[PDB]
Amino acid sequence: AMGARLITGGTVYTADAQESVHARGAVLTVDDKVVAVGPAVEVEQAVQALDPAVRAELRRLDASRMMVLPGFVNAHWHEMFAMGFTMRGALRPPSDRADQVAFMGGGGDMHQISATFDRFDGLIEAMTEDEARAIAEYSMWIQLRGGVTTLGDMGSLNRPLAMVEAARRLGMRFSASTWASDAVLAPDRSRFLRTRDADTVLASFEALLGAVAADPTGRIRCRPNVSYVTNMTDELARGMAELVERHDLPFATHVGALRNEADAMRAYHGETGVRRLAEAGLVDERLMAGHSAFLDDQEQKLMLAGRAHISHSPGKYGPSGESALTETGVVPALRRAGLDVSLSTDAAALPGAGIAETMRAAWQMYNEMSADQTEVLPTDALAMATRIAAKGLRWDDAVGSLEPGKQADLLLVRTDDWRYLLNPRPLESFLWLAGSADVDTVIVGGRTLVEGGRGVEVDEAALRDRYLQALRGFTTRALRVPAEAVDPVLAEVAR
Amino acid sequence: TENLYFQGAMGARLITGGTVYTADAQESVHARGAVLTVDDKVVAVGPAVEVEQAVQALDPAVRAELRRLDASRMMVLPGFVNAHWHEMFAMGFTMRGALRPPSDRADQVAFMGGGGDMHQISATFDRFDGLIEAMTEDEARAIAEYSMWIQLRGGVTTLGDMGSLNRPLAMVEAARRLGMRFSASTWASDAVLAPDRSRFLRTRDADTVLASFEALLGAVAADPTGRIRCRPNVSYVTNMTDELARGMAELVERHDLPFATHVGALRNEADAMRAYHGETGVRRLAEAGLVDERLMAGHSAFLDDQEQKLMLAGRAHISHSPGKYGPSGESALTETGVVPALRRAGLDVSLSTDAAALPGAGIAETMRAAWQMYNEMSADQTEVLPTDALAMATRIAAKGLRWDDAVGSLEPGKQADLLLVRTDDWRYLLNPRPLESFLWLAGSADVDTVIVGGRTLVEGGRGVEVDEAALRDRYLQALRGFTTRALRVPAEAVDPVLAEVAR
Ligand SMILES: Nc1c(O)cccc1C(=O)O
Ligand SMILES: Nc1c(O)cccc1C(=O)O
Ligand SMILES: [Mg+2]
Ligand SMILES: [Zn+2]
Ligand SMILES: [Zn+2]
Repeated sequence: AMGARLITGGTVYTADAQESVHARGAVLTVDDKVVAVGPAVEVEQAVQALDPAVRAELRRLDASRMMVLPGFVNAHWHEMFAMGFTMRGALRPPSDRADQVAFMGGGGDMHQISATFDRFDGLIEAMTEDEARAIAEYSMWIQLRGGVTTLGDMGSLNRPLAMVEAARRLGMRFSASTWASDAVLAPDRSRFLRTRDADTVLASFEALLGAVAADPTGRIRCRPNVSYVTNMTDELARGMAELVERHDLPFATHVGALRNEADAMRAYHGETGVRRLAEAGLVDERLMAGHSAFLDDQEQKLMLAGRAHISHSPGKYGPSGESALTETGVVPALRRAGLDVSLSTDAAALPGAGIAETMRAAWQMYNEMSADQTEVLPTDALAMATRIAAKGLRWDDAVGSLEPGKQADLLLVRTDDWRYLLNPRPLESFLWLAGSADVDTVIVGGRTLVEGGRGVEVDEAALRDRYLQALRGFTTRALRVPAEAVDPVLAEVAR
Repeated sequence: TENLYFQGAMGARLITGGTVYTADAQESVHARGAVLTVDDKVVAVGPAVEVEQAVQALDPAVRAELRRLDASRMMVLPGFVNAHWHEMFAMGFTMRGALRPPSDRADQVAFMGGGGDMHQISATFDRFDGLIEAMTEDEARAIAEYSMWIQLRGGVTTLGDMGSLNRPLAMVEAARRLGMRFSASTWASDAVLAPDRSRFLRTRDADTVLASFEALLGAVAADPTGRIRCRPNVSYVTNMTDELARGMAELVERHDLPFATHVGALRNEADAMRAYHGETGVRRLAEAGLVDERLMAGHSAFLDDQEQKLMLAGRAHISHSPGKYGPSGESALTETGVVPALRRAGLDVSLSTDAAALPGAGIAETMRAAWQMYNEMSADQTEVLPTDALAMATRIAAKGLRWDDAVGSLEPGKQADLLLVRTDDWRYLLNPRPLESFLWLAGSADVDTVIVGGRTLVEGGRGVEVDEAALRDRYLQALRGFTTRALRVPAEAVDPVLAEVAR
């Protein structure tokens, strides 16, 4: 048991229903849960109400030189670190001058994207259980280090049980998934090609659900996803709808992500993504739609009528050549209309924008588009990365805000340097001039996992070295990159 | 004399083993590169082994005193050239500042937001001369030195004033004391747009404003450091008479100077310009002879096709500040898309921070913003490459400032103005492009070392000669006096905020 902890004296951002901020606020936790949060004097009354033996062992943390946030909920993420040598990765020349528009850039290479997604099952099968565990634990550590206390898999190039084991070892919360692709859009065909049977794909998810059902930690859940609506048969869509109704689960997919998606969907499936999801019964409160910007008026109305959720990743669109913010403006418009919209990192094969970077991006970019410095307030960017993300993941019963009865998941950020001087809004200074590396302390269920920007039980150097060994094996064996190209890069690593 | 500020010659320095970004004309990047400097200048830059050959060619006495810096765990950048900045820290209590409630929930669209409150902006700018006069020499010195220190700390080695609420000679003295380079200016507003009037109100004589700039130019003509230049500006085309515009054109031709102003900054600007001046900003500048190669235009996004053609024909320069538009409620990137379009058409476009009264986005944050935002708008990850974002904050900015003779790139004969950033942590692991990792996950505070003219001013993220706590405390004392006396904020509101400061 973690017993009682009092974190007192800092600026506390709650992300509660009123987006409450407490200057010189305090948080009292007992075991895994928040018990009191508000002005220091009010929380001191809760301290006096503790069991005497619990009060005797109270851990008092003077956070007067810090800001307190809820733990970040990154509900749209992919484990892709196994592709570090090949995907925008380690073998590129140092000069960027010859870079080309490719993959998700220029409206999207829909054939290449579809084929790449349909290859995941084969590559996951080729990865060893040991490689999967080493790569997952390092990849998920990097999320935790940047303040992500609850992480959502929306389809990973890794083994689901390896990622569950990594989350268990790290102490973070994880919504696990399985890879789901049962169709490919091929250049030499006028219609989708079925690549595997929907019932087998659904059985893979049911096997994961069976494996994590008996989790006693409260830190492991699961959520089925479809990779991308291009790679989704009507049978897979209807099967997902039946599965999430039967098990009372959330559902996630990627839809309306790219300019070129709608034409490819009409050519290969006869209908666009949101309308295909709607026909299957998937456009409802359970849906987290990744990106979801290339929607016509009817699809926007389906999302609003269904009270579906959009996860937006404005920190990473430009470097991918994606245009899911400004080309249509649909996601900010649906948010203004009162659709739930959260912020997520998406992912790549090397470290990219974290939640802190994504919060800055939304604050800058949504506000500039509308000439309105109030459209996304800093506290809105925080809500979008905590409470609203937890609601989309159906984990807001336990996480996403600092309120009595919720899990004691919180971050401390130091505010005593030049960036924060004279600002009564330390979260604003954090969005101007700080990021993932400025997360100092990470607490999950009352347990400190990160302190002073260092792992408490995590050995960062040990996780890194096991990840690099695993990456070497997978890259040379499964991706067939010559050892002659890999080993000199690993020899360069600053240990 | 220079000796008042710093003493001694820097001799030879070899910075070797890191990834070196030159921002030279070829945007050259050297993995395991090196930079050899002698006194104030770069002598050689390239692969470590090639630069070692240049070390062997040094004068023996110079080689005997060579300082070798192991940059193997670092990235080397040119010093940032922030050519569009304002000293505004005197307004820390009033401008999106220290007296706001901690909750942001009641914030309103105001000032620059919602297309721009053109009357309020114009009136605010025209009040600067009175507030600068009200500021004491001691207040000006303390506020300038801390404000400009924060720029230097974030890797700005060359800073351009485009109109400050501070005393010009106080900012020049601050730059001399800090060891950085500075393009000084003077405040220039001779018109205001008032609600109850059919044309602009002339608020002072153009010759007064011109004389103020000529006095600064006279004061810094005698500068022996090579670190101080000056450039006249007009605050904003709203606050500019035809007489001031023509006087500025005559002055920059006679003295062979660059010129800067703000134009096409806001949706509501064009209608206000037509209502009060009979013509929009770029066309008024063009009529005065100011749309030419000397011009650095701040923001410059709300331009019609004819105004875009005037800028291209004149080969003018735009300084863009995409890191800070959203928090001001500005729309100078996406509403028109003009600045990325002019860049694609071959106009010189640089990146700058603009400024506010408290720390905001620095150059590192602005480079990330351009990389994300220009590329997302075009669905093109190659429109602004990371090395383009660096060029826009170094060499191209120096060209717009007319300082590219000496700064903005690591090339033989240019000034030894360099940054080091540590690249040994998780953010950079396996990336052969550390600048890309820096744009993803780092910023101003990750600048480790700052060298100007071969002299280390910042090392391990700390001032070498700067007393950080002392600069801060002098700034806070100066801010207290100015805020209570000149801005008439009650001491009862100011003192509790100063009592809260964490020392
Ligand atoms: N980023 C994506 C995109 O542009 C299209 C389809 C899927 C994704 C993704 O986030 O996996
Ligand atoms: N940011 C500005 C604006 O929006 C209008 C006019 C001037 C400025 C400025 O940068 O000073
Ligand atoms: Mg509008
Ligand atoms: Zn995704
Ligand atoms: Zn400006």
